[PDB]
Amino acid sequence: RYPAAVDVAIVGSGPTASAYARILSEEAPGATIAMFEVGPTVSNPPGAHVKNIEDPDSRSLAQRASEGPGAGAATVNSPGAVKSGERRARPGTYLLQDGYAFPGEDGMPVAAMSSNVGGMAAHWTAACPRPGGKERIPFLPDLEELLNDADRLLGVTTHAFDGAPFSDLVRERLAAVVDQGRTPAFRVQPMPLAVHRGALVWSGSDVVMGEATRDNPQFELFDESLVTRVLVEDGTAAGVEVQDRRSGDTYQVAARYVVVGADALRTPQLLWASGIRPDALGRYLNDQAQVVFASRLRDVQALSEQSGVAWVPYTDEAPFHGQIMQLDASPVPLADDDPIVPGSIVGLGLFCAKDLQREDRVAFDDDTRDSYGLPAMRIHYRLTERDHVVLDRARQEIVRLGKAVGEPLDERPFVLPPGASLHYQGTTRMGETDDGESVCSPDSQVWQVPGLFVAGNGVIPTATACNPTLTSVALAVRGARKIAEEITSSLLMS
Ligand SMILES: Cc1cc2nc3c(=O)[nH]c(=O)nc-3n(C[C@H](O)[C@H](O)[C@H](O)COP(=O)(O)OP(=O)(O)OC[C@H]3O[C@@H](n4cnc5c(N)ncnc54)[C@H](O)[C@@H]3O)c2cc1C
Repeated sequence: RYPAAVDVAIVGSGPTASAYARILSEEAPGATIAMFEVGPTVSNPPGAHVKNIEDPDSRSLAQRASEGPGAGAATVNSPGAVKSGERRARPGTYLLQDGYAFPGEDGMPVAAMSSNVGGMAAHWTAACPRPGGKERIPFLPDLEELLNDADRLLGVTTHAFDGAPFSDLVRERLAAVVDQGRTPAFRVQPMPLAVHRGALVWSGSDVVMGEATRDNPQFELFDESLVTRVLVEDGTAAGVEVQDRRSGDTYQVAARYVVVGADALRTPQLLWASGIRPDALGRYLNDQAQVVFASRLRDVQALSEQSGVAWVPYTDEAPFHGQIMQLDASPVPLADDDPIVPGSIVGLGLFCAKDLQREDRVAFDDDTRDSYGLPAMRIHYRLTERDHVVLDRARQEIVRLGKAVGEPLDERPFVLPPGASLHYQGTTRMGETDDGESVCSPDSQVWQVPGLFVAGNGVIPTATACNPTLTSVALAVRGARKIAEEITSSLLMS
């Protein structure tokens, strides 16, 4: 099934692994690439968003097939289920069965993963804000350029709701309580969204791979392919061990470059199982503390055009990221729509930047194996005093914003359990030097293994509140360009 050797082997098929495939297809066109995804193909073109599947029954099946071992488990698909705090995953995702919490620690009880072609971007709500202040990685002089390139790969736009009736009204009402003393980049503005188009549809990994990857004769995608090991020969990346889930057969695929984009929890898991264990691996894990709310606007009368998505930017002084959105553009069900006046109800979400700690980590136990046969995950996570103060300010701020747009549907703001944001950073984080605090270089290349590159939210080292996918793709673009420059300028061959 698999080639004996390739130039680049890519683990996973989410937007960050898809970014490597795209830039390598554009900038190193002759290079052979094999992408391996453990989950099945659930959409067309491969990795497309499940919400673009018109048939609801076929859409439910695509979501169920994405839930790995939690396929036959009850999910959270209503605002009542979110507020009930039941330890369930949202459709298209699955939770850990054990090792999510430990005594004297908060853990991440609702830490979720997706197993399908396209990763979580086959199920996401495409908010693509830019980082600001201390969120920006300071040692990347080209950060702005890479963020603009990430906008290109995701097809990001801030004008999809320029025809929506309530988008300008929500924006101007939030601006009255947010904008005072802020420079233009930190004022209330439309959220940049990864939305395609024939009505406005969500963008998945299919948009990031694009026609450049799909028309590349040298690229091949293998679904139902579990990468169990990253192979190392002479201290450099040598290939991948891959279990063909359609037969149980385990193969070895040789490669000059190995790119792991397997999400923030499974990327350090695969490195740990391969014997690639630097001291910073899986440490400085950070979730974005999340608070939710809902509000009804004060007026009369697949993706709908109601009020769009408003962005309340993070600042160092007010370290949370806000998003005010129409109910179908929310990462979590927040309210039912108003029957008489539709589009008049908006959801509110605040996400907190974390107080980075070395002891917040994802650890692995070789004595216990998970549903895929890999070392089980142990999550050690705890909110500090500073984290609780910031989360308290976020609960106050979300009420201020909710009252500013209208009449709040709920009396109190609701904090979601740790893991709810689905934005886990820092587990394979980049740094300037190999001091024992970072796993990879500014080009996302693992310090310990030349040729081995990491991808995803785990790469982000800073304390961020904003939705991470756009930044993670921007970092993937820099890593993929280092690979393309090395391949195109090498005297060596395949
Ligand atoms: C409901 C929802 C709403 C969201 N909304 C937003 C939003 O508005 N904005 C935002 O920025 N983020 C949002 N997210 C999060 C976003 O989807 C992720 O940040 C993003 O998908 C991460 O990209 P990734 O490529 O690093 O990893 P993933 O998307 O998680 O993909 C990793 C892939 O690797 C595969 N894989 C893992 N281990 C192996 C292995 N050993 N072998 C082979 N394959 C493997 C997995 O099956 C998976 O498909 C949302 C997510 C959900 C589900």
